[PDB]
Amino acid sequence: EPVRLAPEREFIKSLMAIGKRLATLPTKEQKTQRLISELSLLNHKLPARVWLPTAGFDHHVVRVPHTQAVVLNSKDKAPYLIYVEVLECENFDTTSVPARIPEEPWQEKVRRIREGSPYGHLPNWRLLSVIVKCGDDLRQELLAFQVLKQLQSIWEQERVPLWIKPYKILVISADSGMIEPVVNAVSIHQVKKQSQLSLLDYFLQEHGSYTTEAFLSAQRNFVQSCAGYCLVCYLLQVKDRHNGNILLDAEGHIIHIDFGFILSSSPRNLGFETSAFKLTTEFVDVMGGLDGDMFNYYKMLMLQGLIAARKHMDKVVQIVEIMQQGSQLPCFHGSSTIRNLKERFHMSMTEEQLQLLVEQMVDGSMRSITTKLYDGFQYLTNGIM
Ligand SMILES: [Mg+2]
Repeated sequence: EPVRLAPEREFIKSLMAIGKRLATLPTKEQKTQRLISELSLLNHKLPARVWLPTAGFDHHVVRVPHTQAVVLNSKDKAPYLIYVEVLECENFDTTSVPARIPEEPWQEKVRRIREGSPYGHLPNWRLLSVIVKCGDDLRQELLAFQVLKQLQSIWEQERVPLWIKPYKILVISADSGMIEPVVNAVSIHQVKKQSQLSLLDYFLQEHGSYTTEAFLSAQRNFVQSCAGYCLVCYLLQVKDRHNGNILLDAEGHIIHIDFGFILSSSPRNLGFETSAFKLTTEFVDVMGGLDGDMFNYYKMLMLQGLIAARKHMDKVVQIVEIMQQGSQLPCFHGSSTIRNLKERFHMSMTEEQLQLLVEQMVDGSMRSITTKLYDGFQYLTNGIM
């Protein structure tokens, strides 16, 4: 029997249809209750010869634990997060559909679902997640995803140990799609709110003291991820960066999410910023302060990462142009979007000039640091300090 597409279509469309019925309800509480009923229905039809395209490995969907889903706000087109149980197979075109079996860290959720699930005992059992957004255009997020993948490939090609975490995007319709969330990480906001610690203090408690391998490793990951996302934010002009859309994983990396405002997305800021990526006192303290080795490493990585990116600029630029041809999104605004993008690769600069540029940009990213208001007055008065 050949792989049929109608089952998959109807599966994807059922997840979308569920959102339309959620949209009829005013409050999260009510949407949540509705969602539980909806997912129960879904399981009548499972297991089936259907898949989550975001898995990136062959598998069949066996179960959607109806109690574990989450509505994410009270908006008219409110997204919802589902957990989806699958059984991995090697060969999908030749594997038959699994037989049915009768009836807050990620790690905890994986544990509780596995124990409640009739399939949880299977060695090929895997839990995936998706956020279904049945009334949002994700083509900009998809563009970002594509650019991030390309930069990752570039940095690997050029042996630059920058670290980012692209997260998978599916564009369904013009104003609908799905996202695989980054699961093994919590927002900085929440890390701070719960622990009531500074990031430095959190690392010292969570990983270890200054002389521990664990601290040094976490610090390295933080620096490598900060540098990666600094270049991402600059090249793509990602806006709206706050502690709610920066996550921290258990290894010490940061992960930026929600690339809503990118490139020429309105509104433009009026504060002469090079980037919306800002390097706070808290961040710098993690890196051992302004004259730390790890801060110097951060600036070296930014230089090498930018050297690498411009060496392969066309690969990045093509992705953007293809998207711009294919559709007219908010992030585009005629020829200038591409022009401005190309200029941010600084093709005309020598490496000495790039290094001076990186010092300037890094200094720029720290403008909001309180010390900077204190010790900047030589630029605003005839005093030399
Ligand atoms: Mg002066």
